[PDB]
Formats: sequence, C-alpha cells, structure tokens
Amino acid sequence: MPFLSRLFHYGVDLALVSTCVAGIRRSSGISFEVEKIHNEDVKTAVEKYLNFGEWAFDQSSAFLGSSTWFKKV
Amino acid sequence: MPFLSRLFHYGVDLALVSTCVAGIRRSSGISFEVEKIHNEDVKTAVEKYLNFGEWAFDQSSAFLGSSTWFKKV
Amino acid sequence: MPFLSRLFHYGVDLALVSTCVAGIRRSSGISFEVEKIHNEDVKTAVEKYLNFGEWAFDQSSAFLGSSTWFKKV
Amino acid sequence: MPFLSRLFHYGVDLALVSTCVAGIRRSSGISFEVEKIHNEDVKTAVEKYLNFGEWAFDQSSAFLGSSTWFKKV
Amino acid sequence: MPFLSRLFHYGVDLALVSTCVAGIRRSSGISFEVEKIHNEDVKTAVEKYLNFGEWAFDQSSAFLGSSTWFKKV
Amino acid sequence: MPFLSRLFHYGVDLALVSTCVAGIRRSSGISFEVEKIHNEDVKTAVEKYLNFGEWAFDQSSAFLGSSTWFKKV
Amino acid sequence: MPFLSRLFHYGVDLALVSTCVAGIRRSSGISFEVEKIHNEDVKTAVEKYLNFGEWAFDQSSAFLGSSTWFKKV
Amino acid sequence: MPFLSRLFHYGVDLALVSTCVAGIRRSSGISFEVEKIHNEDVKTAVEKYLNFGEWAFDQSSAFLGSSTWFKKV
Ligand SMILES: CCCCCCCCCCCCCCCCCC(=O)OC[C@H](COP(=O)(O)OCCN)OC(=O)CCCCCCCCCCCCCCCCC
Ligand SMILES: CCCCCCCCCCCCCCCCCC(=O)OC[C@H](COP(=O)(O)OCCN)OC(=O)CCCCCCCCCCCCCCCCC
Ligand SMILES: CCCCCCCCCCCCCCCCCC(=O)OC[C@H](COP(=O)(O)OCCN)OC(=O)CCCCCCCCCCCCCCCCC
Ligand SMILES: CCCCCCCCCCCCCCCCCC(=O)OC[C@H](COP(=O)(O)OCCN)OC(=O)CCCCCCCCCCCCCCCCC
Ligand SMILES: CCCCCCCCCCCCCCCCCC(=O)OC[C@H](COP(=O)(O)OCCN)OC(=O)CCCCCCCCCCCCCCCCC
Ligand SMILES: CCCCCCCCCCCCCCCCCC(=O)OC[C@H](COP(=O)(O)OCCN)OC(=O)CCCCCCCCCCCCCCCCC
Repeated sequence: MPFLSRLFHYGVDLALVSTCVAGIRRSSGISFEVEKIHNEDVKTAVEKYLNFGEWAFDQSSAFLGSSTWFKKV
Repeated sequence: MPFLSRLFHYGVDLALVSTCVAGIRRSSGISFEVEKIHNEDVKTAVEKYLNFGEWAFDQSSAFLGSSTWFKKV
Repeated sequence: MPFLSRLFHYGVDLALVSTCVAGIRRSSGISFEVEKIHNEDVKTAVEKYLNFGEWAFDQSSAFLGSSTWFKKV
Repeated sequence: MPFLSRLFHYGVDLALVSTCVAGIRRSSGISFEVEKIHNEDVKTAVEKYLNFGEWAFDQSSAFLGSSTWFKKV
Repeated sequence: MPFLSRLFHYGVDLALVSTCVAGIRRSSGISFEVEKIHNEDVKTAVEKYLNFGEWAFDQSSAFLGSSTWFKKV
Repeated sequence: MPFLSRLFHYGVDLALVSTCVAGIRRSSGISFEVEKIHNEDVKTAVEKYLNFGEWAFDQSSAFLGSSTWFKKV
Repeated sequence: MPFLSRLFHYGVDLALVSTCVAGIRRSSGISFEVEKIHNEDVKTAVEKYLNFGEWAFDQSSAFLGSSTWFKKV
Repeated sequence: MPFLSRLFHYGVDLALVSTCVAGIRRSSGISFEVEKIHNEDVKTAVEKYLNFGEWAFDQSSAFLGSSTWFKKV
C-alpha cells in the first residue's frame, strides 16, 4: 500500500493518465499488453504504474460517489 | 466550440479530469447530477465540460485500441 | 457570471492562487490593497482576478461540504 | 519530512490544493474527517498532506501580510 | 495595459521564462537580437513576449521589495 | 539528492521562480532575508533552493550568450 | 488566433507533444494519418496543430544550432 | 533500466524537451557537445538527461508506429 506516495512520485498529469487508462479498460476491455514487455523489471515497473491507475480509479469513484452532486444510475 | 478547441481551452490537467469523470460514469454508473444546477447558464457550461470528457474518453479508447501495444478482451 | 470561463482563462495554478488569497482574507483580514493601483483598467482587471478567487472559494467549500468525507465543526 | 521538502514532493498543484483546503477549514469550519480513514497508514499519509496545507496557509498569510501591497483589517 | 492579459495567455512557466530572460539582460547585457527577425509578424510576437518579461521583472522586483522578507543590499 | 538533481526535485515551476528571484537580486539588490530564518536546517534548505536559482541564472546567462541570436549590449 | 499565438493557445505541454511528433516524422518517416480525418474543419485544425510542431521543430533546431554548445555531426 | 524512473523524476515537460533534443540530433546532426563539460558530476547529469531523451525518442516512435493512426512514409 504505497499508492499515495506514488501519486506524488508520478505527478498529477501522469497519475491522471494512468487513471484514465484504467477507466478505459473497465468499460471497453482494451488493456495494455504487459506480457509483451521483454524485461522483467520493466514489466514490474509498468504494472506498478498501471495498477496505481486502477487503485486511483476506485478511490476517485468512491470520492465522487460521496458527494450529493453525483448519483449512481 | 469544437471538441479539439475545448481541449486547448481547458488544458491538459482539466481535460484529463473530465475524461476521468466520464470513465467513472461508464463503469460505475456514478453520474454528475447536471439537473441540480439551478442557473441555466452555469448548467450549460458544466455540461460542455463534462461532454468534452465523454468525447475524449471515447477518442482515447479508440486510439489505444488502434495500437498493437494494447490487447482487447 | 463569467466565472467558469475565467477558470480556464486563468488556468489551474493561477486559479488556485486566487482562491488561496481569498481564503487568507476570509480568516485573517489580510487583503490586497486594490485602491493603490493607479490605472483604472488595471484595477478592474485585478479585481476580476481576485473576485474570481472569492467565488471559487465559495464554490469549493460548498463542493467539499457536499461530501461525507467533510463535516462542519 | 520537513514542510519545505513536502512542498517539493507534492509539487505546486497539489500543494495549492492542500493550502486551499486549509483555508476552507479556517473560514467555513468544513473539515476533512481524518478519523473516517480506516487504514492507519493511509490516515497518517493524508494527515501529513493536510497538515502541510495548514502550514502553507499560515506561511502564505504571513508573507502577504509582510508586504505593503496588502492591507490589514 | 495588455501585460496582465498576457500573463494569463502565456501561463506561469512561459511568463517566468520571459522574466528570467529580462533579468539576464539587466545584469549581463546579453540581449535578444530582435532586429534580425524580418518577418514582422514573428517579430511583433517575439517583441510582445519579451516586453512582457521586462514589465514582469519590474513588477516582481517591486513586489518582493515591498516585503519585510527582502532587503535592498 | 545532489545539487545536480535539484532541477527535477524542485520542478520547473519552482526552479524558474528561484532563477527569477536571483535575477532580481543581481540588478536591483533586492535580496531574500536569509538572516530571518532561525532554524539552521530550514536556513540551509532555503539557501540551497535560492543558490540553485543563482547557479541556474548563471548557466542560463552563459547558454543564451553562446547563441548568435543574442548580443552583449 | 494567428499562427504566432498558437504556442500559448496549445500550451507548453501540447506544443511539446506536437514538436516531438514532428521530430519522429523527420527521422523515422512515421507520420500521422491526416487522410483518416473526414470532417474538413477537424482536418484543418489537426493540420494546424501538427504543422505548428513542424515549425517549432525547425525553429528549435535553428536556435540550438546557433549555440556554440552544439555541433553539427 | 533507469529510464522509466527517469521519466517520473523529470516530469512530462522536461522529458518531452529531452526527446525533442534527441529528435533534432537525429534529423539535423546538431548535437550537444557533452565533451566540453569537465565537471564530471555535471557531465554525468547532463548525459543521463540527454540519453533519456534518446531512449524516449525510440520508444515514442515505436508506440506511434504501432497505431493505425500513423503510417510509415
Ligand atoms: C470544473 C472542473 C473542476 C476544477 C477543480 C480543479 C482545480 C480547482 C481550481 C480552483 C477552484 C475551482 C473553482 C471552480 C469551481 C466550479 C464551480 C461551478 O462551475 O459550479 C457552480 C454550480 C452552481 O450551482 P447553482 O445551482 O447555480 O448554485 C447557486 C449558488 N452557488 O455548483 C456546482 O456545480 C457544484 C459542483 C461543481 C460542478 C462543476 C464540475 C464538477 C464535475 C467535475 C468534478 C471533479 C472533482 C475533482 C475530482 C477529480 C477526480 C478525477
Ligand atoms: C507508451 C508510449 C507513450 C509515448 C506517447 C508520447 C509521444 C509524444 C507524442 C504523442 C502524441 C499523440 C498523438 C498526437 C497526434 C495528434 C492527433 C490529433 O490531433 O487527433 C485527431 C483526432 C481526430 O479524430 P476524429 O475521429 O476525426 O474526430 C472526432 C470528432 N472531433 O482528434 C482526437 O482524437 C483528439 C483526442 C484527444 C483526447 C485527449 C484528452 C486528454 C488530454 C491528453 C493529453 C495528451 C494527448 C495528446 C492529444 C493531442 C492533441 C491533438
Ligand atoms: C490527495 C490530494 C487530492 C488529489 C486529487 C487531484 C488529482 C487526482 C490525481 C489522480 C487521482 C488521484 C488518486 C489519489 C486519491 C487518494 C486516495 C486516498 O489517499 O484516500 C484513501 C482513503 C482510504 O480510506 P479507507 O478507510 O482505508 O477505505 C478502504 C477502502 N478503500 O479514502 C479516502 O480518504 C477518500 C477521500 C480521499 C481523501 C484524500 C485527501 C482528501 C483531501 C483533499 C480533497 C480535495 C478534493 C479536490 C477539490 C479541490 C478544491 C480546492
Ligand atoms: C503580484 C506580484 C507577484 C510576483 C511574485 C512572483 C515573482 C517571482 C519570484 C517570487 C518568489 C516568492 C519568494 C520566494 C523566496 C523563497 C523563500 C522561502 O524559501 O521560504 C522561507 C520560509 C521559511 O520561513 P520560516 O518561518 O523560518 O519556516 C517555518 C517552518 N518551516 O519558508 C516558507 O515560508 C515557504 C512558504 C511556501 C508556501 C507555498 C505553498 C503553495 C505553493 C505556492 C507556489 C509559489 C510560492 C513559491 C514558494 C517558494 C518555495 C520556497
Ligand atoms: C526557441 C526554442 C528554444 C528551445 C529548443 C529546445 C527544444 C524543445 C523546444 C520546443 C518548444 C516550442 C518552442 C517554440 C519555438 C518558437 C519559434 C520562434 O519564436 O523563432 C523566432 C525566431 C525566428 O527567426 P528567423 O527570422 O525566422 O531566422 C532568420 C533566418 N533567415 O527565431 C528565434 O530563435 C527567436 C526565439 C526568441 C525566444 C528567446 C527566448 C530564449 C528561450 C525561450 C524558451 C521558450 C520559448 C518561448 C518563445 C516565445 C516567443 C513568442
Ligand atoms: C540551459 C538553460 C537554457 C534556457 C535559458 C532560458 C532562461 C530560463 C531558464 C532557467 C531554467 C533553469 C535551467 C537549469 C540550467 C541547467 C544548467 C546546466 O545544465 O549547464 C550545464 C553546462 C555547464 O557547462 P560548463 O562546463 O560549466 O561551462 C564551461 C565554461 N568554463 O552548460 C550548458 O549549457 C549545458 C546545458 C545542456 C541542456 C541542453 C538542452 C537545451 C535546452 C534545455 C532547456 C531545459 C534545460 C534542461 C537541462 C537539464 C540538464 C540536466
């Protein structure tokens, strides 16, 4: 559970990019092909970046859902 | 204002925020309650901003789906 | 009521600066001395920038207050 | 981590967000409910981020109050 | 007075770049050779950008000097 | 943590601010009141941040001077 | 709205992206599929954005070449 | 593989600058004279930054080429 330190590590714009990429996978099934990265340590780093977006997507949906300005349809 | 001009007007930060909000709606059903905005001119402006993110989400999805670095499930 | 167009005009960081300046005035009484600006059109432009921060402060407090993650003490 | 190091770690964007949240608390009473965070490690990280904004709000207030371009009421 | 509108058009980072270029000219004499640009459209745009930085340098100096956190040495 | 990483640690925004502050000092004499900082660790960190700007100002001056688009006046 | 304002209209992030895309085209031949855009107004706007990057690439090339810190190899 | 960590350390704008510098070298031959830096600390930092841009140029080319939105001409 380092996800918050990684928000500051990646920065706002790259954190938002990863969160968008996760949102794309969730509704369309379009997913980065992590198994086509040759080097293992790079695959681990890429997966860390993408997995942060997945976590951030879940945290962001929960936060917006906590506001009376949003509703679940 | 066309969608591309809106991207440049909002800037990358706020464009990504709106795109992420759209992704949350598509997967979560959690939707901004546009109707609860009382002023009709503010309602219109907020709708333009959110609708930009819906467009950008779909354009981004199509672009990633256009690349062999993404798989499709 | 152009305040939203001005968010995009000023940009994220300068919009946040103005909102912070308004928050400072609200709790400390420390306020920019607008009447010491010689030229009238500049005073009008500076007041527009500061007044946007005052509006944005009010909109932001209302939004956070709409979330169950915040409470009024 | 000292407050200045936190500024550089968070970056200007997120530092201003936290400073604005602190300003909202001081004037509105609207306060982030830190206690509702269940994980103790996440609670600590969020508290560090919000407490940075409280510090930055007071440092900013003092700096503006140090200038003849600001009046005091 | 187009300088304040130029700040918002340029944004913070490009505004600071121009102000640093002005500072470099003031202390070293190293100056951009605008007279070598013969496309007058390009020349006028470059002149407006550089002249903004010269104005911003003078306003920034005055503001910092207005603060007890700075001293004229 | 060395000096040579500080551009990326401070980030572009705050590195430009420090460089701007240095340029202001060089031709106006307006200088940050380091003597008013009474925690020696904070003073050291502030001195590092300001001196990075002084160094960056000197390097940027030399780089612009190395270009035939600039002339010493 | 002229060409010479587009740096500030697109902003630094997206101007750098366009410039990067142009550099990729110049040495790899990999080129954006303008022919796949079938709204003529959108095609024109995309062509303007891409050609700004081509122009900026040529200007930046010439500027770096004007410096004694760069050599033609 | 330090290049991905370098992206996050440098941030998007400085990462794109380095990638454009690499693109300029590839198409024009205009190359930074790293051999003129004799402070080996500074030299190594500059080399790491420029070498990142060279790697990023190759990865960015490959990614764009992987898309049906680009064609090799
Ligand atoms: C706009 C993008 C968000 C920008 C924030 C990011 C940085 C902030 C920059 C400084 C502060 C920004 C101030 C701008 C706030 C916009 C206010 C607004 O446009 O909405 C006003 C609307 C009025 O409602 P009305 O019925 O007329 O009430 C009258 C009495 N006020 O009342 C409301 O609508 C209240 C709720 C605001 C809804 C506007 C857009 C909301 C959709 C995006 C929410 C995303 C939250 C961020 C989380 C990111 C997670 C990915
Ligand atoms: C892992 C490797 C990663 C390396 C990548 C980085 C390499 C550096 C260069 C990458 C640049 C990406 C390619 C940019 C080419 C510009 C293409 C373009 O302008 O878009 C054309 C497209 C028109 O498509 P059309 O369907 O006809 O229009 C629909 C209705 N308007 O219009 C569109 O579809 C616009 C879609 C924009 C949605 C984005 C909103 C969020 C902002 C993201 C910021 C970064 C994205 C850059 C967008 C370029 C702007 C044009
Ligand atoms: C951190 C700064 C905000 C960054 C957003 C700006 C750009 C977003 C970048 C991409 C998306 C960012 C994703 C990061 C979200 C952080 C999530 C987090 O740290 O909080 C997790 C916390 C866990 O709670 P727990 O009891 O453990 O629940 C277990 C099941 N999840 O659950 C929660 O705490 C839920 C509420 C989140 C509280 C974290 C900080 C909130 C205080 C700032 C709110 C400001 C909202 C922005 C409005 C600006 C107006 C000025
Ligand atoms: C209208 C005209 C406007 C023109 C202005 C623009 C001109 C360009 C240059 C302006 C730069 C402003 C002055 C920068 C000088 C650096 C001084 C510094 O580093 O701060 C010293 C201060 C130490 O004070 P002390 O009380 O001893 O510490 C308390 C416990 N730590 O530590 C502090 O107090 C730090 C306070 C930081 C709080 C800011 C958080 C939000 C981020 C804002 C981004 C811009 C602010 C730049 C901050 C400089 C970073 C050091
Ligand atoms: C210039 C880029 C330097 C950095 C390159 C690094 C690679 C990545 C950078 C890409 C980012 C996009 C940059 C936009 C380029 C602007 C083009 C320009 O203004 O060129 C004007 C001038 C034209 O000279 P010309 O008359 O055509 O040549 C005579 C030959 N017969 O030719 C010139 O050289 C005049 C330039 C004046 C600017 C001086 C400021 C020095 C540092 C500026 C950095 C930011 C640029 C902001 C310029 C805004 C100008 C409106
Ligand atoms: C350099 C700034 C140019 C723009 C100036 C515009 C004014 C505002 C800019 C201020 C922003 C802060 C910039 C940080 C400055 C970095 C200093 C540096 O790296 O200089 C290294 C090199 C030293 O050369 P040296 O051996 O000391 O001279 C021999 C004399 N006996 O001397 C050098 O010149 C090497 C520089 C290599 C970078 C080439 C890239 C060209 C465009 C870079 C723009 C962004 C800079 C990123 C550099 C990161 C390097 C780690």
